[PDB]
This record gives sequence, structure tokens and C-alpha cells, in this order.
Amino acid sequence: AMARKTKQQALETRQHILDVALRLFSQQGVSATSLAEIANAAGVTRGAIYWHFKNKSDLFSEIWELSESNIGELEIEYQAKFPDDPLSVLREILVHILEATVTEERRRLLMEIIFHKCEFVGEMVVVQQAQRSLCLESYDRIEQTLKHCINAKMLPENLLTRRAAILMRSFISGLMENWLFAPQSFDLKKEARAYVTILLEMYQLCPTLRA
Amino acid sequence: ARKTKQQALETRQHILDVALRLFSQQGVSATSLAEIANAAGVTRGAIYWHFKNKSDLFSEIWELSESNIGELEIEYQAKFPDDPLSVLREILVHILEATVTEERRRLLMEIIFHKCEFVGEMVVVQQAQRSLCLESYDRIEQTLKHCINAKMLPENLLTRRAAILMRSFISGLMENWLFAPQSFDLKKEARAYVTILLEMYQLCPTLRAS
Repeated sequence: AMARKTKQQALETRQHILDVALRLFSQQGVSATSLAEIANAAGVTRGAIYWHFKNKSDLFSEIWELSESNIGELEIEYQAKFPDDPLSVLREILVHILEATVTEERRRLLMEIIFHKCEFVGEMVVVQQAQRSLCLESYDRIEQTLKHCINAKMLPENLLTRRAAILMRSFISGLMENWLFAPQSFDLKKEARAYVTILLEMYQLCPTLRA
Repeated sequence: ARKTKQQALETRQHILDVALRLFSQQGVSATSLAEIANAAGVTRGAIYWHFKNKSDLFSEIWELSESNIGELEIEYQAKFPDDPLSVLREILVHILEATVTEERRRLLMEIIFHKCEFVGEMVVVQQAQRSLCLESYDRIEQTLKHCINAKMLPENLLTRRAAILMRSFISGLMENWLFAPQSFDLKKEARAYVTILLEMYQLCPTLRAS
């Protein structure tokens, strides 16, 4: 009784539920997938999954937010790696995001679901509203990064940083979305470094990016 | 007769416009053809005459919008017959601005990005659209090469890499704006963004062959 409860409630069980959910959501869509289905696929009881999670929206939010937190961790890492070169920090973070969309199961499936396997309606509206706020936060953080680069003299002093930040997110999200939609249409893993290099060349060179 | 009107183009189009409004609010998965009939003021018999299923209905509106873009390309080519780079610029600016300003485009894109799971019957729509996307990349490459021919873009521009980037740049702006429409003014900034895209073709060394 209590031994079995402890195992049901464990972090490793939780992780497995989340990974199995990603797989089921990517195959059949969020709308058609129930918590009970996820539990059966994860080899846990219905009681266990409903202890772990209030609903499938909250489950999905958790994955999405853990991914966002992994990105933050890598930034802290790359900063300590290239403390004299913020533009390389930014380059490597962006190339890692793009390549991981192809190569890492968790990121690939999460992004596939965000873009192609989840309607932002019903209980998912609360997930969209939260991620909307995180988008805005992201733009401010991206502006900050660009300003770090300007202060290091590595980007134009008159860069339009908000325009630049909007373009960062759209350029990178578009590449991810288009590739996931049609993964044989181009080789995102191979071309990722070129594409990020082109983005950073844009900031350095395109006159409509300057005041 | 009742029948003439049920089968009439105008009724079909009211059904399609009402489906867009419903799908955009409720999602494709929750929305039945019966619901769309009721909202359009037609019988269930009438809507199932026009459409066998939601995907066929959605596919039709998707393609009607794609057709209107094709039409704009033809019109811009006649406005700028000696200037393919301006044709391109104006088509792209139009697409971006119309995402904000035109109801049909705004709702269609919102559904494509945020309100339709590509599963079940929707996989055949994804397959059709994947083929259209492959065609689009080749048309974009051709347009770029014609610009190169006119000496308006660099002789060594990497056209395929450039094409991939065009679609991603433009789709990413649309998607990001529709996700968070108060986060930036896409209508206002569209012309700057397209100009920046074309400046990238002209200037960025990694867009050119070594």
C-alpha cells in the first residue's frame, strides 16, 4: 500500500508520465488524448495521474515551462563560458535551440505539439495566456542581450533593439515551425548554424535595423 | 427554390465565413458541421451537401486564400514589369499587412497556427499543403533568380537557402503576431520587416556562395 504509493508519487514516475504524454500528444493531438489514456500508456493508475496533475493543460504547461527553464540554465552556462563575447553566447544559444528541435526528443515533440498538435481553446486558453506573458518577457530579455552586445561594441550602437528582438523570435520560431511541418523539405540541423549567423549578420549590416 | 438557394455559391461562402469564425473561437476539433450549419442558418442537410467533412471545408478556404495571393502576384507583375524585386517586396508586405487587416486572412492564419490539430482527416490537408509548400519554394527560387538576372540581387545569392528563409521569416512574423497581437504592431512594421529581409539578401555574406 504505502510502498506502492511512494513509487506512484515519485519524480521518476512523474517524468515518465510527462514523456509518454508528449509522445501521445504528438501522435494523436491534445484534444483526443485523455489523462486516463496517458496513465494507461505510462503504466500507472488513473489515481496516480490525477494525483500528479489537475488536468492535461497543466500537464502540458509543465513540460513547456520545464523546457523554457532548461534554456535559461544553458544561457547561464554559456555566459560563464564566453564572458568576454556576448554575441557568441547569443549565437550558441540560438544554434542549440534550432539543432535541438531536430535532435532532442523532448524539444522536438514539445515544439511539434505547440505548433501542430494543440488547439489553444478550452483549458488550453490558460496555457496560451501564460505563454503570451512569457513571450513579452522573452522580448525584454532578448533586448537586454542585444544591449549587452552593443555595450561590448559588438553590434551597432544605433540598433533598433525591439525591432531586432521581434525579428529574433519570429526568425527562429518560423524555422522551427516550418521544419516540423515538413521535415524533409530542408535540413534544419545542418543549416542551423548558417541561419543563426545570417540573423546576426542582419543585425550588423541591414540599415533598416538602425535608427 | 429552397434547393437553389441551399446549393448557391453565396450560401457556400456564408458557410465558409461562418466556419472560419467558429473554428477561430472554438477550434476545429470541437466544431461540428452541424454547429456550422446552425450558425450559418442552413439545415444540416444543406451543409453536408456542400462539404463531407470539416477538413474538406477548411481545405477549401485555405486554398481560396492561396488563390487570392496568386492573383496579387499577377497584378503586381503587371504594375512592375521591369522590377521583380518590387513585385516581391509588395507581395510580402501585402501578406503581412493583410494578416492583421483582412478578416478572412487573419482568421485563416489564426486557425492554421493555433486552432487546428494536424491529425485524423487533417493529415490529408497537411499533405496537400506540404506539396504546395514545395512548389512555393521553387517559385520563390525562380523569383530570386529573376532578380539576380535583373542585377537586383547578388550574383552569388544562395537561392534555396534564401527561399527557406523567406517562408520562415514571413510565417514566423504572422504566427508570433497572431499568438500575441498586442506584443508588436505587425501592420505598421510590415514594410520595415520586408525591407530588412531584402537587405539581408543584398548584404549578408552567409547568404552567398563561397
